[PDB]
Amino acid sequence: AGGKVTSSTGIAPKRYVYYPGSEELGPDEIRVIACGTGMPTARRAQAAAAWVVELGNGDKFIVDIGSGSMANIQSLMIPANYLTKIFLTHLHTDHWGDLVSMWAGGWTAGRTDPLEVWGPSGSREDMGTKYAVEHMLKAYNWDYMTRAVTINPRPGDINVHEFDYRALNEVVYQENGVTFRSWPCIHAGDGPVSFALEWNGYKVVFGGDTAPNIWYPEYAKGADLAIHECWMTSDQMMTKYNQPAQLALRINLDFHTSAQSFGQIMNMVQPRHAVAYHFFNDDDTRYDIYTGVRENYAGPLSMATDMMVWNITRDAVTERMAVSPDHAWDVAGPSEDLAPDRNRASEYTQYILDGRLNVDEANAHWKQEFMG
Amino acid sequence: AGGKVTSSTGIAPKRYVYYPGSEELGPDEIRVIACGTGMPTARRAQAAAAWVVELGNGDKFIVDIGSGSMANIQSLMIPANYLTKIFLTHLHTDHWGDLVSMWAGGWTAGRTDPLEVWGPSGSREDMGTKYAVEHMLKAYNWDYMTRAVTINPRPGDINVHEFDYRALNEVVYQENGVTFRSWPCIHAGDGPVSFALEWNGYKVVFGGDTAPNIWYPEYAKGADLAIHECWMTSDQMMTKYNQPAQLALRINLDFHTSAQSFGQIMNMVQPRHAVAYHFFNDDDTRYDIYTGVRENYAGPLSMATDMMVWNITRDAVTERMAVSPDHAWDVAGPSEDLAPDRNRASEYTQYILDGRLNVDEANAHWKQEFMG
Amino acid sequence: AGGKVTSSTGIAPKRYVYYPGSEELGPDEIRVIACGTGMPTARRAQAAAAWVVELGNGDKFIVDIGSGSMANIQSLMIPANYLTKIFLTHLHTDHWGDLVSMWAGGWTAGRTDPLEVWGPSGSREDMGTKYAVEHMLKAYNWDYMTRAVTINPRPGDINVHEFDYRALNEVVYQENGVTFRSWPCIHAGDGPVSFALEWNGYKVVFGGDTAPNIWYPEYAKGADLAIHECWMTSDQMMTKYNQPAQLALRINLDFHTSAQSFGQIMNMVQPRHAVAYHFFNDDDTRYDIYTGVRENYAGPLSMATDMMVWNITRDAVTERMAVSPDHAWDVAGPSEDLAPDRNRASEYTQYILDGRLNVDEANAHWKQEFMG
Amino acid sequence: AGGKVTSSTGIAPKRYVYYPGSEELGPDEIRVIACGTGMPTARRAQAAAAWVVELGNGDKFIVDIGSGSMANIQSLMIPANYLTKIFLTHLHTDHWGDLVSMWAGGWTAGRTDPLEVWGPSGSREDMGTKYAVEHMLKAYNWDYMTRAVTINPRPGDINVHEFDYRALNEVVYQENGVTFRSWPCIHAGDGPVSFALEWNGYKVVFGGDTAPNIWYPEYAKGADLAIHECWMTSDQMMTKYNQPAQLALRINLDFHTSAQSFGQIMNMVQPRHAVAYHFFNDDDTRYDIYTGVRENYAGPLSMATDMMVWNITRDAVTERMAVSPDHAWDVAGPSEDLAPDRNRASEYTQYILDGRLNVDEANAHWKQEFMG
Ligand SMILES: [Zn+2]
Ligand SMILES: [Zn+2]
Ligand SMILES: [Zn+2]
Ligand SMILES: [Zn+2]
Ligand SMILES: [Zn+2]
Ligand SMILES: [Zn+2]
Ligand SMILES: [Zn+2]
Ligand SMILES: [Zn+2]
Repeated sequence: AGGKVTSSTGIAPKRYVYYPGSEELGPDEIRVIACGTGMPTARRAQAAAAWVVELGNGDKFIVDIGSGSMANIQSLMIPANYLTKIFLTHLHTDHWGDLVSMWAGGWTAGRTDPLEVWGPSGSREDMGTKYAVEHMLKAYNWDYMTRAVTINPRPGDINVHEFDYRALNEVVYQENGVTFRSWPCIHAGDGPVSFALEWNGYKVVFGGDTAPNIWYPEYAKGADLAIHECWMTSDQMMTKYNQPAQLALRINLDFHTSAQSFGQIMNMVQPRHAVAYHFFNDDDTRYDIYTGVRENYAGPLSMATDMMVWNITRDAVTERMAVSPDHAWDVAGPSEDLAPDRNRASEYTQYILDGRLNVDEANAHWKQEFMG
Repeated sequence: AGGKVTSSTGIAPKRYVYYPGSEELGPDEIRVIACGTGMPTARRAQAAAAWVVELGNGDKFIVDIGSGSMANIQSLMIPANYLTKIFLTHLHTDHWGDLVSMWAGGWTAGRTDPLEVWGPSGSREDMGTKYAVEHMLKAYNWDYMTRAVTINPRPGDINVHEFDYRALNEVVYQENGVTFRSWPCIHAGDGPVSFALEWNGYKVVFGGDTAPNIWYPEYAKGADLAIHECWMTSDQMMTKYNQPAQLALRINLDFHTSAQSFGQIMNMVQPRHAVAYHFFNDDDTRYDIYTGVRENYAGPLSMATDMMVWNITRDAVTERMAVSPDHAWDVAGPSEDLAPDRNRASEYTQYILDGRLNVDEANAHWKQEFMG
Repeated sequence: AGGKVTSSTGIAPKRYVYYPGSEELGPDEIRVIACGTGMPTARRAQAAAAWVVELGNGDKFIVDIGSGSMANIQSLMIPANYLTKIFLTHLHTDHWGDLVSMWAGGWTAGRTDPLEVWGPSGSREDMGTKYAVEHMLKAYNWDYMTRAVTINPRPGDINVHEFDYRALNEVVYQENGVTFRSWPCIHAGDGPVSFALEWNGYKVVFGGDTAPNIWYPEYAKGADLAIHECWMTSDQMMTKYNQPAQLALRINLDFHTSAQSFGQIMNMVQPRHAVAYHFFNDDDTRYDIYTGVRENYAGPLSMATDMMVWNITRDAVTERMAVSPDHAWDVAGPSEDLAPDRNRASEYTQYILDGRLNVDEANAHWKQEFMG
Repeated sequence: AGGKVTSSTGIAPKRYVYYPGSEELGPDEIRVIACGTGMPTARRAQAAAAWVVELGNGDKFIVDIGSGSMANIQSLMIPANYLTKIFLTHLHTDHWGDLVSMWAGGWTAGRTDPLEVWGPSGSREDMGTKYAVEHMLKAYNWDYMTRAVTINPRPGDINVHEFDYRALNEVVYQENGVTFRSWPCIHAGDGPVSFALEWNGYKVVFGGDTAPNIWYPEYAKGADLAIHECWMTSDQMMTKYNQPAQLALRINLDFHTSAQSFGQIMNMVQPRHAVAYHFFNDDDTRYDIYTGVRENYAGPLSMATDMMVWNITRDAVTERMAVSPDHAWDVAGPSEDLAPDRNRASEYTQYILDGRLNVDEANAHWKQEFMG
């Protein structure tokens, strides 16, 4: 498996797994990594929805950042200043839960620009991304104010770009030859959308969560890589969540897209490669779901799980697994100093500061040796 | 290792590893489970700070619920109805970022009561826990309002019991034989605290985070299990983060509790069992840290890592590892069918519901089999 | 998922995963664990062929013991003395490579009786199991003679029971109500067999390796669990091993059991549950293999991987995953240590023993402590 | 951690973890990878002893290849043809058990030269390496003869280079500027040795198994990297193995090198870097072991676990962890395909070949698509 090794001290070429940080991206390539593929129920094996998209022009995007995903994203050895741009298909906790962790973690880890978030309005102010993000920041104001005492705060801001959820395949981002468009989904209530990213001839479709709708088939047409929700079977709804037969049946018809519906939709879309996700990918779930999709779609397919990666070039769409460090550490980028802000009041009172215990004796040993 | 196996078809007794869900609790026993031991920087091997405490009387508590920790908590096979009470030492994202995830995932998973959260206050309203949780609930307002359309809102509420962060060893909860007391910490700004849980003649202390202070050695005195921050060394600060010397030296004296200070602190407390946590536990960091500690403390000592477990009994404090499923699933409890509040208006508009794709034909085949 | 949890302090019942050591086996139940499911090529995710069978009368067998399987087998927390009987289907390294590690490690793990091994003859003496095992013992002469000086050597014998490979469904074992029959396979050269195991109404078939043959369909009919080889596709052969199309094609017609053949065979067998094994079980191989099998067979099917477990009952064959410890240990049994025979030659010379380093000093301190 | 990333589309330099196959080895550099560090008891976390050594001139060696190590070795993505040279410290199963798996597996994976094995003599013929490997090949004669029908048999040979175990730091290998030397150990009986590899001013010492002895401290002196056995504590011996107090005490005195002894030894040796191995490396064992060593040794130290890697250069010896695929595959090297031999009698008799099942019908669908 992999490319043929040509030399003893050389590098293994065309490696059968993706090792994050070890492969150059070419000018006419896209790399998409599934950093979370699962549910609102947590599990170590699948974080919640998150995709990282790296373009050969050097731009990098996050689409969705669900609870748990930060640990996958941080294992990619991408410096935090390259991952400042985040798109949210909707405001379920399992699609934006780890935004806080990107915001706060990315900032101790040396981001120097503000985060930029694109996401959808709702049917009124208090159901859209602008309201959501603004209150999150208040939610974590203790965290914000104490951190800002010691680190310039400009990177701790979040610039939100709220776009109209109702719009039909309209542009919501356009920069440096890259376009994002959105269109709506039908999912729990008004707000959710799907994105399409266009760049240098490629189209990548990030479906989000949805019951089957008429817009995705139209606007995802011809994607190089098309991602869509694909639910666990009604038989698995009974075994796993002990649901009555009637409610089990409805889930795969009213509330969610079934594997059979996914098959029809990808049959319509005709992409170079489809990707089913948002189901628990276990040894006793995955096969029936595959078979349901194959009822109606015959083309290249990926059954998504965490750390799956696609390389999109002219000639091919290649699925591999990424093998990344469990004991991850932040990795530094080329960015430099921002001089801390002198105009920040301490959030300590003298009362607390008087509580300090004397520990000079116990530390004098290591403290002495270290000062060489 | 473990108890002598005596039967061919029986059950291995007193197992060398803890299998969650497999052992009964007994009326004089406490079980403490580290569900996160890490840093604000995320990592598959270490979720951020979380602790689960199950008591002999059937009571359960989460102390801290940092980002990523839910996946570990979920692998315990404890029904969502039994973990409704959560205690926060401080408002840093790595000590309550997964609250939203408990709140949202638990509610979907049939939790029937509201979550209950105790946390400190700050030097003013916008720096304390009641303000944080209030704005957290607004942050996830879309999620709340849409889920509340098909599920009774009562489990979606969160009752916040704020307490004065300045109080010295005062009682903050008192129920069913169980007491918690708080005292202050010295950590980034006013607000952060430690807890001591007292029950049935047991005392268990949760340090949260702090620089060494005079309050912990006093009020933690003779704990069965005492938990305190223990930071990485200054040589490791220079190697892992590329800190210059002066700054690395100070991280361990002014901002954080060094291993040498932790030992001193535990030499004072004289507990049954001491736990160091809040450092990246790796094959190249851990040993120098345990050796800084032993300089000043020689009692029993745990170097915590995720899914480590302590059994408190009269005879001993026993450390084991937990071996849980990575492919976790929610596990049902006793609690009943609490019905939808049918007055709740839908959150869809007709403009969205109007885009449903027709998928009758595609689903006809499996619809028919499942019905018959 | 799993069974309804009924008390805070008690035990979760009918658990969705099998924790080895934590469940009783009932007088009318079979438990089959896959301890290896892989190939002649090694891999942490899949050891080579090995099967553990625990019967409700308290009998235990290993059918095959391929290279790498001991780590999985030793995670079952089964005492070494319960695992003395071993059936080999054939003599490829991936089916008996770990015999020696059972022999040696098991002996130090406690085993007190001889290992006992059943396996087939070949077309001449030097192609059979007696020759094989006897020469393996000579290969490890040094380890055996040196270990025997210190102990009674009885547990280091291996008694081999060779049976004719040509025989059609004849009994090779019959003890305590358990029967085993064998019949032939077509696989590399004369000698490999498949086993049927019968006890208390149940029938479990261990197919081993084989190109498709007339004996399996006949003698495997009506098995509770039928295990058979099921190969990787010809596309995957060209993709992963760079086979030119012609050779890739015949790999699936001449030499191995194709997925479609597997389906045809299990079609004729009509087991309660069929098991496919012996392929690399990766996110990018298993779907085309499953689909191959479903062309021709629609009864219950398992796609094996390591640590899969089947519980067999009158009412059901249930598939679970086992969750067992990676940091496994020797677990002590009832078996009691027997008296040696003061009559074996030492294997040291004095030239060697006169090289001992004087370490008295460096060991004095911890010595002093330990004599408490 | 790691080098600073300089570009969006570029490769992370000096990565904080080692991804096998991804790094060029410099002309004046050695890379040593621990592919097993455990015991004769099997465990997923710790294969039995195995070291892979890669030199900057393109030469590679395996020192020990114990049970279970092959899965780790195979994850390194080195073509079988580059790892034909194997050095055995001694003839315990946990040091050469997986030799049969290198032999068979690498042959079916396009190794085209014979394996070359160096190992010690014993006090008489039947306690040496030559005898041992001769009988290992006979033990697996069914596998050997059936394979040589279809694959050229040359690479199925093992040339054994036996050397005198008694020799005191004498060359046993010399080639292309690379020297291995051996000296005796005291372990179980006469035969075991330790090795030193010398090349290009570097010295790496592979301890093997031994009670403390006068030879290692003298001949390992000034090693760039030195490896020695470091046994579990006597207390851990009573907890984990239930050894009575006196038995547990002599184990660390007469039979093994205690951690305190390790430390004295390394204090004499003064290696640029020391490495302890051959203990179960667990959260509840490692710490006291490390404390043991530091009683007497203060220099750089690693506590070996599986997939740890050392880079040795002129400036530094760096420890890192290797992160490699669990789902491993053979990778092909540059070599010339070896044509078989037709003068090889089949190992099939017609009696078995007459048993083939016809499967043209079940296979006709996929057959047709695949041929076009
Ligand atoms: Zn959603
Ligand atoms: Zn979702
Ligand atoms: Zn904090
Ligand atoms: Zn913290
Ligand atoms: Zn075979
Ligand atoms: Zn095989
Ligand atoms: Zn040995
Ligand atoms: Zn050994």
